Amino acid sequence: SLSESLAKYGITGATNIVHNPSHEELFAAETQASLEGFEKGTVTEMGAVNVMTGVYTGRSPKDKFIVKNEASKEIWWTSDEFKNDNKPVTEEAWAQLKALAGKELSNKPLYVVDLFCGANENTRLKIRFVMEVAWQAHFVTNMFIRPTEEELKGFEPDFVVLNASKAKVENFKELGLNSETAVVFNLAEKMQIILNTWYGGEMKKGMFSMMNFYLPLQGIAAMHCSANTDLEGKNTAIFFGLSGTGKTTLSTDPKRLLIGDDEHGWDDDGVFNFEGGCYAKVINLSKENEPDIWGAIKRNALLENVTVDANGKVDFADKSVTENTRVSYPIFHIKNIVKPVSKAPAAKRVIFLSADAFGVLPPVSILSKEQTKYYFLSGFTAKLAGTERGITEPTPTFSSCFGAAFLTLPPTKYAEVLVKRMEASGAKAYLVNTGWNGTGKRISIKDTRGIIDAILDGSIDTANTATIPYFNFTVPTELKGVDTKILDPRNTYADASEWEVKAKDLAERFQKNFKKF
Ligand SMILES: Nc1ncnc2c1ncn2[C@@H]1O[C@H](COP(=O)(O)OP(=O)(O)OP(=O)(O)O)[C@@H](O)[C@H]1O
Ligand SMILES: [Mg+2]
Ligand SMILES: [Mn+2]
Repeated sequence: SLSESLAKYGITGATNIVHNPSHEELFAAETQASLEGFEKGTVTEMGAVNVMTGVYTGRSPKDKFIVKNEASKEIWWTSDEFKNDNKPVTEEAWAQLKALAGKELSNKPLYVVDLFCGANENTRLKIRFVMEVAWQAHFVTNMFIRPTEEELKGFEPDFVVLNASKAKVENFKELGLNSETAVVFNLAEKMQIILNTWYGGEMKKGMFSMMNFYLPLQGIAAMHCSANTDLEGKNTAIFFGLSGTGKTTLSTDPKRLLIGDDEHGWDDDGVFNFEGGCYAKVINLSKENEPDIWGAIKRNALLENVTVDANGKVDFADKSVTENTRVSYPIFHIKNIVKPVSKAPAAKRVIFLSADAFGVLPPVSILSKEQTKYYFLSGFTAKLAGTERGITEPTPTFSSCFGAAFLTLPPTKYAEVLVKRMEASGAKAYLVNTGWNGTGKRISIKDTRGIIDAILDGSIDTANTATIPYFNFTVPTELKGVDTKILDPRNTYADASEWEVKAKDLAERFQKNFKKF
């Protein structure tokens, strides 16, 4: 049965098959002393197992490709006019890549995990993961929605994901690839192959990209955002933001119930999470500053690339190798969460998080209808903390919809459905700088949380306002529980002219960039 299914994926001769392993079975497997290299798992003092993934400490967008065929006719392909990560490959290259992954996973012990991507049955995807490494199976078990034993019976996948990280593409040049690493998608065969990259995120972001294709085509918005509700479970709020800009951090609120922190859909019913866990950043983590994440880090959680010594002591501050240290864990490792299903009513507040490394954007701007669409499409922010391989220092960028690297349809399609939903729920939008200002340092988290509070409780709705030049941003002149001085981007500069010259330049950059739409 299962072996016959694997055969169709090109995998044969399996010596043992573990189907949806439990957490305890995963722990024992991960802690076996004979595990070599990137497969080795170390038990930390936190009680959770930690693994290292070498140089693959972030996504590999340059190695992401989509097979060009009838099934991917609607893919938002890359072009000189509008460059993106959707690079095309041929069926001929695919057969060879697939065969490569198949051979790698053949004749050996394998893990097969059947999961759900999407909290709603009417739009979810059934994913079957196949891998030879125990912690990899643990990673998907934490990040995806876990089906009951009944639902596993007769489980028929909609998408197959073959993780063949141990294999590499040496002849990538002749196959039209970019390097020995490869993350390819075939919508005809509905399969994802992972070759030569051990980064955990490749296992969740691939299907996220697929959900970003099917959902919008059904009028359902697919969003790179975190989302929570009040303690009553109403007044849903969503936080859009590029990798490492604040979604997880700011959605973490004691006065809120967490829906999800990274991937969400917005249908007729409301906002729902695609995942069953959180893949949080842990750099500089401390029990005092991040109680929840810290408490979530225990057995069954999986630390990734954190510094651990002999005694199993962890140094969450070491970023020498990477500042994109992570940890995945079932969402139920967090106390304040929406249940029994990660879904809630339509959002009332939509927040666009932007890490402006230019120090031009004010801490918070109250956006108009036109501005809401405009800044959502522009997605101005910055690639940071090694979320993508190669990016070390803050790099200004225009990532459409604050998640361009995961967009499989034109950004306008995402904006279209988002506005549609916002209009129906009467949601208001805001642009929040989680980046830098005149001080050359990032805006204080204390003030940012204070701004988030004013947005969620309506305080900002009646706050005194002023207009910021060039962008014509409407900003509050003051807010309770917020440092007044920072509200105006100009106040942290010795000479206002410094900000002006930068604001003027940034403004036209927007103008030129928006032309590609
Ligand atoms: N004002 C601020 N607001 C939010 N985060 C801030 C701020 N200043 C600094 N930070 C830091 O920026 C980082 C944001 O990380 P977070 O995990 O929230 O990113 P994310 O949007 O969830 O990324 P991903 O989608 O990659 O998971 C944290 O390390 C946080 O401490
Ligand atoms: Mg996050
Ligand atoms: Mn993300």
